[PDB]
Amino acid sequence: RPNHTIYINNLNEKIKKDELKKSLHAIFSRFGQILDILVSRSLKMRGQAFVIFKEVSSATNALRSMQGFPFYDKPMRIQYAKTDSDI
RNA sequence: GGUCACGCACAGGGCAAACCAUUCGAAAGAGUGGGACGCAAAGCCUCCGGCCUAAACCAUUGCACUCCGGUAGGUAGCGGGGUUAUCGAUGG
Ligand SMILES: [Mg+2]
Repeated sequence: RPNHTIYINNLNEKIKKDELKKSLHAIFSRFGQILDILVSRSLKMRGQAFVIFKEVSSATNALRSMQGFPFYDKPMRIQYAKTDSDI
């Protein structure tokens, strides 16, 4: 089931993409070296983030540690990605 | 002559990119002044397509690595279209 990338759901949509990335990095950088964080604000990709880790284990840690985490008021929803595509 | 096209000019000349100052804006961007990259409509209008912004309301819990809600604003110097205008190469 597990994956290098984690999928974050239910994020506050009123936050700029600019800031959101930086906030997600500060929160998640404590578990491993993030390769990149993908955040779009299109109709489909609103309130959503992909955080690609160095390791799957480091990605397994962040999921098991910050589930439901109150983040910009709203609680985070984390689950593994379905495909780990990209270099 | 006039009309409809056209730009190898000629006459009057016209406009003003970037950048800087200042104002407005949530932003894209616009206004004014300075300033010239260029432009035969780089005068003017968002009807159509593209692109840029996303503060407020509406909608949306959505798995991406083409990119895409409504909504409003912007770009006419991104295209198309519409409309008006100078000269007139023994010009077509
Ligand atoms: Mg001026």
